[PDB]
Amino acid sequence: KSSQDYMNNELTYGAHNYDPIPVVLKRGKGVFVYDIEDRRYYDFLSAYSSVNQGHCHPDILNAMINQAKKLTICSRAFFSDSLGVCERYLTNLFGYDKVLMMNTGAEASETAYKLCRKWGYEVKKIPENSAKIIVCNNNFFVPNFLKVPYDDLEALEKELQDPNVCAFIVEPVQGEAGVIVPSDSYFPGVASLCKKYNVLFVADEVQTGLGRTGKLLCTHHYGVKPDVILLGKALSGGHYPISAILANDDVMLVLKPGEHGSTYGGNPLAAAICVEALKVLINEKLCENADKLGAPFLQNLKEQLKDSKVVREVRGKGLLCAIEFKNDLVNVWDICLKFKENGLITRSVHDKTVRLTPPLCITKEQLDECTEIIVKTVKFFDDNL
Amino acid sequence: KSSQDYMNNELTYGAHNYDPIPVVLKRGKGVFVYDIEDRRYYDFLSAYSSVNQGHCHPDILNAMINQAKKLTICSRAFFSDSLGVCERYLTNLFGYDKVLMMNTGAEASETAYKLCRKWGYEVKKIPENSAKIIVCNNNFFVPNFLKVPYDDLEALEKELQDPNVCAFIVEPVQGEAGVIVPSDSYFPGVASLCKKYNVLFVADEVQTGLGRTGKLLCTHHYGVKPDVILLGKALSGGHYPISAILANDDVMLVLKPGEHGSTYGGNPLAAAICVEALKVLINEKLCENADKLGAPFLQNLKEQLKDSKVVREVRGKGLLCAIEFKNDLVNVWDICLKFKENGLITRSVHDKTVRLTPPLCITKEQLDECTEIIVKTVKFFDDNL
Repeated sequence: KSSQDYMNNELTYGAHNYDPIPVVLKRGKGVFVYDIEDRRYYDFLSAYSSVNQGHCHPDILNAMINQAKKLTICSRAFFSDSLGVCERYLTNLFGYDKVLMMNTGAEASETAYKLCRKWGYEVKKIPENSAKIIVCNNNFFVPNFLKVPYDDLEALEKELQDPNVCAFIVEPVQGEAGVIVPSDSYFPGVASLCKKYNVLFVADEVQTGLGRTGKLLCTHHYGVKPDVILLGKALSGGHYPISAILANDDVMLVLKPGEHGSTYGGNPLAAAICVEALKVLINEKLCENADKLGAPFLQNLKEQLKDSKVVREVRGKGLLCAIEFKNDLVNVWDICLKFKENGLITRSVHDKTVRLTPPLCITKEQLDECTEIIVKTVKFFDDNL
Repeated sequence: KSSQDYMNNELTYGAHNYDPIPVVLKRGKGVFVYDIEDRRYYDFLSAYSSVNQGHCHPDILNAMINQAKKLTICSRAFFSDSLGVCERYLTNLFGYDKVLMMNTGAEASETAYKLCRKWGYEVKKIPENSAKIIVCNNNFFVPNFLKVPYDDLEALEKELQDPNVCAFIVEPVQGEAGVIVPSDSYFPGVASLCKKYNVLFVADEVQTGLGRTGKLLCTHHYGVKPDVILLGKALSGGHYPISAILANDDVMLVLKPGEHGSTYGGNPLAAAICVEALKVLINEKLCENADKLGAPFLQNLKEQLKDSKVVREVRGKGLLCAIEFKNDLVNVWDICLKFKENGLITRSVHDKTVRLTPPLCITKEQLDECTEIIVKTVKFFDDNL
């Protein structure tokens, strides 16, 4: 069959709740994916950083098969051997007392909200049912969520005044908003306003962490250490849904042994995959590679596109990059379709921004080729407006 | 490294949000698990029906390795080949137009709420922001839910009167409430009251389906066909978090292509695992085995415990079984600890009920042994009051 047989098939038997680019993948390896007709593309989404280590990494697969032969799941009604090995590994690596393993990024957010509010009541003695969490505006009305603009220390402290605030949950760079990088001063001041007003400084590193911006934690760029870290995506090198919350004893122990719905969270298979996925990231110096290739690539891109009419701005840090377009001049869906035609696949957030986030095992020669591709694709829309 | 060592390690590095029975598993295979000290136990939880096919089923592992070598994840920004194969397979199997793949049971519930309400507004023309969902009381306050007692057709129709009701979401047997089986009349009448008042009849089969009670869908016992089915757990034979919603075009097409958050949902690896996990269930006649061994086991158990002072009731259907205890006479945690000591592991829900749900590949000789174990365990407590 053809790519078109697959797409019609999904249209008949699957819900229509997603709107994918019309490409049908059957294989991935490192920085490349391959469609039904055996065309090859650079993957510039990386499944939103799940494959920082590259597609189908053999070491991760190996750790997977090994654990899967032994035991894939017992519930949280019992202990497994693998979970605690993972927990010890992660806490030591990142320097936190404790970790809580879950499946999805959404689970990690929701559990973080609960953790923050419960620390609010137990430790900060906030009045009942009124613990407030501060989040940023465009990225991360809804009750007891106070919204402030990103990268605005003034508006933040203004909200920290409220004694009922238990936490500020924030991304080191805003992903969904279109890759918004903060001013260098911001986070050093976030750490201060938070330490000052006795507020949990929670860093959402589900996308930004694990090498994406050059470091294990993007916050390490700003030389701050958050009270609470959220991790996900690359935790598994894409082989399994895994997420985690890291925190010290004073916050984590606020959670009590309770009766929770059944889960895959903390299962033995995920635990083994997670350790190996981070070992691969580290042993292969993938954070370093992204830290080296990143800024050059971004600057070189900013240079070659400086005269483009349709480009509004090139943004990024490490290999977390994006191009924002003037959506009054071009349709961004069409830009993505053109990238695809040109051998590079990615997707647009909102109406304006295209994500540029390749697996971190990419070589400089490959990034040069991808630069050609990006320039040629933008050129097309410039030549034809 | 002793079990004790594993448990202390988890206590130091992991959150204390769960309260497991003190057994540390390192291996599972079919109906058995094995701890650090190589003791063997019958698994009578089955990770809440995730391992209906038994632990570490080699066919499922095989389908997993095969797909994992090719591609584990691209996001929903693109198409994969594997997803549509899975969707076609499931819709045909269960007889619904469409399916929507997700990761967790909780995701399936939340998505079901949105699906129901959106059908409420689009099709049933319910006024905005006021679509109401009927759930049952002990098992499944909050905005836009209406709670009725389980197995009560009167209280149900009373609530169906409200024109703003879009759906009734209900379990074929109540799990969390302690395995509550409905009167044979109930579901045939649920199907009627629902068809009559123009209300979505949504069956939550996340625990009850896929052979657990003898059939692919427990509702098949009552000869009704729900408008919407929720599936999970055994969908993957415990190798991966997978859940699904099945529904026909008139309901499913209510969800439109959108900018949804990054997901593992519908990833190629889950899709391949899911098809094979159901193939194994069906090729091995696991539904049939549970349908055969189930009632005998339950009746024989009801008989051998008829004179017990601590036992309140034996309940079940197929291999979805439970013993409720008089919590005024015994501590149910201690009962579980004693089961463990006796070679069978399980857990208690609430203060009263112990879950009895072995993998469905269990043999009659095995169930006879387990019967001895359950009787001897209950004997221990009886001999002491």
